[PDB]
Amino acid sequence: VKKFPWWWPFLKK
Repeated sequence: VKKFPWWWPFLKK
């Protein structure tokens, strides 16, 4: 489910 800005999709590793 979407719950990111654009740069956060990053902050998951």
